[PDB]
Amino acid sequence: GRDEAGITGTWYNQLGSTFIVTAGADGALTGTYESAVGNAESRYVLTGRYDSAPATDGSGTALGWTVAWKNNYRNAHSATTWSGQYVGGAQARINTQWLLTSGTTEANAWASTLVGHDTFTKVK
Amino acid sequence: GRDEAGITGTWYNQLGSTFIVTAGADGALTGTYESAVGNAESRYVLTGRYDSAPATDGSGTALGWTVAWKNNYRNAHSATTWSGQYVGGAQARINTQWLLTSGTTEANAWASTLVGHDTFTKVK
Amino acid sequence: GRDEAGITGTWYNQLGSTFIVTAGADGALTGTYESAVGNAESRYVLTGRYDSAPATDGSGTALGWTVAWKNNYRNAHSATTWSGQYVGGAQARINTQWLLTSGTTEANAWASTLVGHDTFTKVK
Amino acid sequence: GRDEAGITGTWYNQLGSTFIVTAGADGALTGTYESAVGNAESRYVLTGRYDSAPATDGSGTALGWTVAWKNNYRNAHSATTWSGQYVGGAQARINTQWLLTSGTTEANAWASTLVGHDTFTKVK
Ligand SMILES: O=C(CCCC[C@@H]1SC[C@@H]2NC(=O)N[C@@H]21)NCCN(Cc1ccccn1)Cc1ccccn1
Ligand SMILES: O=C(CCCC[C@@H]1SC[C@@H]2NC(=O)N[C@@H]21)NCCN(Cc1ccccn1)Cc1ccccn1
Ligand SMILES: O=C(CCCC[C@@H]1SC[C@@H]2NC(=O)N[C@@H]21)NCCN(Cc1ccccn1)Cc1ccccn1
Ligand SMILES: O=C(CCCC[C@@H]1SC[C@@H]2NC(=O)N[C@@H]21)NCCN(Cc1ccccn1)Cc1ccccn1
Ligand SMILES: [Cu+2]
Ligand SMILES: [Cu+2]
Ligand SMILES: [Cu+2]
Ligand SMILES: [Cu+2]
Ligand SMILES: [Cu+2]
Ligand SMILES: [Cu+2]
Ligand SMILES: [Cu+2]
Ligand SMILES: [Cu+2]
Ligand SMILES: [Cu+2]
Ligand SMILES: [Cu+2]
Ligand SMILES: [Cu+2]
Ligand SMILES: [Cu+2]
Repeated sequence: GRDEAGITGTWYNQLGSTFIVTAGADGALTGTYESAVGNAESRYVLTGRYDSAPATDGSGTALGWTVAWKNNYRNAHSATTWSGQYVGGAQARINTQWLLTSGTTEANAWASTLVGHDTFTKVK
Repeated sequence: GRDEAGITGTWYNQLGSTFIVTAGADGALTGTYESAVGNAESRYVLTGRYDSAPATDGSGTALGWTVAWKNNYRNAHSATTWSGQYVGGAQARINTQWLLTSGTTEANAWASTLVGHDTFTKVK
Repeated sequence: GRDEAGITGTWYNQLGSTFIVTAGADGALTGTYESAVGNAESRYVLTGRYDSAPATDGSGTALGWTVAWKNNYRNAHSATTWSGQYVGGAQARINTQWLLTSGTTEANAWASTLVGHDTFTKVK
Repeated sequence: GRDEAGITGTWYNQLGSTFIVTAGADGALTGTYESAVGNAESRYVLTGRYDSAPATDGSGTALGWTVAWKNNYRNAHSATTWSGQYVGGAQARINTQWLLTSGTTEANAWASTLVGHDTFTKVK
């Protein structure tokens, strides 16, 4: 992976959540997520994918991952996906948008999905 | 997994894309995705998560998954995440919204992400 | 407006909501919206814009509009924007995605915005 | 309008775009938008709505607006809607998410809509 070492590690977003990830040579993302907000406590499993051979023209590295909000402590009957790009450098960043879908009845499905944006950095 | 057997299998969306998934007892989703549209050919690896203990009140089962659009044939320097819910029954469905992020330069990052919605069924 | 007459009128979405709109020659959209779901009763003012000189290559006509969910009956302290395209023909459609933002405290702002998709037709 | 005076004026986002708006007592937003990026030059008409009687519990004020990207100079056959909330104070802000839909053929409609997020301030 061209950015395998740049992506692997601990990241933090603007909410104070902690994203712990390992980037595999094959494009895999594996790790844990701890949300500072919402119906969440402690760590949750995450899995995702990244472009392991990104362009060399200065572009970011596309990636995404999922958390289902069930662990041994809580189950919020919901899943978030983050879709974004890694941008390397002295101030490396992962800039994302996300979709949080909750399980709902059919009558409430129109209101099942929140959208937002998180920026992750190696400090904070 | 309460819906492990309902989710595992081959699904098709309204574009004619093919989503092949296995739901594990631990909440994992693993499989392949073949898109009928865009800069894509043949199968791509996917990974994701689902709620393996959903509510029993008639609500759907939250889930999500990621594809990075690199395989042995092509690399579109992009990743899609689908966030949604599985709804079981004689006409089972997976209803999703998705975010497709491309690696971009910083100057083009404002236009990095497409959004849309796919519905998957067991027929088509 | 090339599609002024095609857009003006009463439309209905998959939820049973009623979208009453007038397209002006200058690109304006004006009318009322009645939602069949959520914290809403009776009609709300809407305003928006459309491309009054669309491409002639078979493409749809881009448009968007806003409703703030305050009227003489209720105030849900929220606003929805629909962004989409009009597609003319015997089965005319307006295909949209939407963002529903609620006023929140700063601590809850991460969960302020719902996303979804509505399809409007001239029948239903 | 409770925030009529707070909203009316000139705002700037993180891209350097200029949002000039008047908030009416009736909930209307009217003004012009100038984008620093994309297929845009000079000012475009905008219209939208805001909650003219927001909650008094510290919550933001919900609002939204639309620009169709046609003016006397250019027509990009597209429309953006911004959905967000105004947050008053010494560092007032309008925090938004947006959907940019382009007119497309049916075959390309899956890729018609970009999503992003802009923050507007009274300085910059
Ligand atoms: O809260 C969660 C799980 C944790 C999500 C944290 C998000 S992920 C994106 C963002 N980035 C982060 O680092 N943290 C946050 N899921 C339900 C969200 N519900 C609302 C909500 C908001 C705040 C508090 C409680 N509920 C929805 C709901 C739908 C139906 C019934 C009930 N509730
Ligand atoms: O096309 C892909 C990969 C395949 C995506 C298929 C999607 S996933 C959601 C939806 N559901 C499906 O089953 N299929 C589709 N990624 C790039 C999208 N580009 C546009 C695009 C659209 C159509 C054709 C070519 N390009 C973006 C781009 C950003 C910068 C430079 C260049 N291109
Ligand atoms: O319900 C509304 C106004 C009507 C929206 C109808 C939408 S517009 C898109 C879609 N298309 C339609 O035709 N109808 C619907 N706004 C608040 C949404 N709240 C959830 C909600 C969902 C269901 C019932 C009550 N609340 C949010 C909330 C955030 C904080 C506190 C409290 N509530
Ligand atoms: O560029 C525009 C109009 C200006 C949008 C500025 C946005 S609004 C949200 C954000 N906030 C701002 O202040 N500025 C920006 N519309 C087309 C976007 N196209 C891509 C694009 C991106 C960059 C340059 C040219 N094209 C799409 C396209 C779809 C089919 C064919 C062709 N093109
Ligand atoms: Cu909740
Ligand atoms: Cu390349
Ligand atoms: Cu972003
Ligand atoms: Cu492309
Ligand atoms: Cu439960
Ligand atoms: Cu949907
Ligand atoms: Cu509500
Ligand atoms: Cu043209
Ligand atoms: Cu759509
Ligand atoms: Cu363009
Ligand atoms: Cu109130
Ligand atoms: Cu935001």
